Formats: sequence, C-alpha cells, structure tokens
Amino acid sequence: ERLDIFGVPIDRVTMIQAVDILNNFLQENRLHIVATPNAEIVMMAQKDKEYMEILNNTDLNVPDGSGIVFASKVFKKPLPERVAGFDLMLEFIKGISSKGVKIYLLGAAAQVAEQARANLEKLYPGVKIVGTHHGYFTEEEENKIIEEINNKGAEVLFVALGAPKQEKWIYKNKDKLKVKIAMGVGGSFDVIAGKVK
Ligand SMILES: CC(=O)N[C@H]1[C@@H](OP(=O)(O)OP(=O)(O)OC[C@H]2O[C@@H](n3ccc(=O)[nH]c3=O)[C@H](O)[C@@H]2O)O[C@H](CO)[C@@H](O)[C@@H]1O
Repeated sequence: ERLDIFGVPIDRVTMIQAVDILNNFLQENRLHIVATPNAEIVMMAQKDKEYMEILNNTDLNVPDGSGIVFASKVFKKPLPERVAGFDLMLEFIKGISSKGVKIYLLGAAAQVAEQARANLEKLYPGVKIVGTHHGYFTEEEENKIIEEINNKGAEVLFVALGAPKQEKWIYKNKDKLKVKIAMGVGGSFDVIAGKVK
C-alpha cells in the first residue's frame, strides 16, 4: 500500500512494519534499495528527474518525520504514524546485532564512520560491522570500497552521503553491489559518532 505524494511513492508503514520488511529483505538473495523520504526530498524530486526515477525504483520508501505524515492527511488512508529514519536505522541494527548480520558503513567525513562503528558496538554489543570508509572517495577508492563490501560478505550497507547523493550512488552501483540491503542514511553517522546533535 503506497501513497503517490507528488510522484514519490511512500509505503504506508509503521516503525514496527518497516523493521519487519527489512528483516524479510535479508531472507531474499538480491539487492534491495531502501529510502526514507521526508517532505523536503519530495520537493527535491520535483526538480530532479533522475532522483524522481530512482525514488520510483526503490524496494521501500519509509516516510521520514512529521511533515510528510501531516501532508498525507489529504489521502483517503493517511500515513499511519510519524517515523524517523534515524530511529528506523537504530531499531533495525538493534535486531540484527544479536543475529550476527554483517554491516558496512560508507559515508561521512574522515573518521566519523569509524567513531560511529565504535559507538554502535557499545550500544548493541555483538553487532558485526565488517568495515567502514569515509564518503569523500575518488573513483579509484570507490573500486577498492565496492570490492571490500562484496568480499567481506556484508549484507547491510548504510550510505551516509546525504540526499540525493546517497540514492544516486546506490542506484548507479546497484549492479556492482552484492549486499541484500543498501540504505541511504544522510547525516546519521554524525549523530551516532557524536559530531552532531
Ligand atoms: C532536508 C533534507 O533531507 N535534505 C537536505 C540534504 O540531505 P542531508 O541532510 O542528508 O544532507 P547533508 O549533505 O547535510 O548530509 C551529508 C552527510 O554525508 C556526508 N557527506 C556529504 C557529502 C559527501 O560528498 N560525502 C559525505 O560523506 C556528510 O559528512 C554528512 O554526514 O541534502 C541537501 C544537501 O545537498 C540539502 O539541500 C537538503 O536540505
């Protein structure tokens, strides 16, 4: 059940339902692209044709913030509840930390993804974070990074490059990445590492 909020399909999910969908994606041997659009992303999509095509080709668009939920009141079946994409990422990580699911952290300025990894290992002990890399890489570094992601057998890839850059990166490389879930997480690395509020 999806809502066409100005071209952008938003899945009518609650935080519990969104986490169950991601856990089911881990059982399917194929790449699933996950996005968490907020009202600002919907406005960006209006001016960016490429981003709009990407948002209509993702496996799951979880709504982000109160804004998009307020705007959905125009529909016959509005969005069930306010869902924060940051909270979705931590709830998802909380569940798979005990199951030993391999995670890769790509994105943020130098050392932020290593600091986030350290903090995640303190919050959810047993989390398997197989690798990290900053999001200011060159094409030559990108080649080594995709090989590291695939060869380390990572199942979940969090891309912290900001929107639309993270979606555009995941989509450009969908045929190269051998992970089960690739999700754009924006500035969540700065928040987890403690760089930002
Ligand atoms: C409100 C919203 O949802 N969208 C904002 C944002 O999303 P978003 O808030 O995700 O964008 P930011 O650029 O502020 O977040 C980028 C994050 O990725 C990292 N980083 C950034 C760039 C890069 O090349 N590599 C990298 O690793 C940063 O260190 C940070 O952790 O996108 C645009 C920035 O272009 C803004 O105009 C939008 O208002």
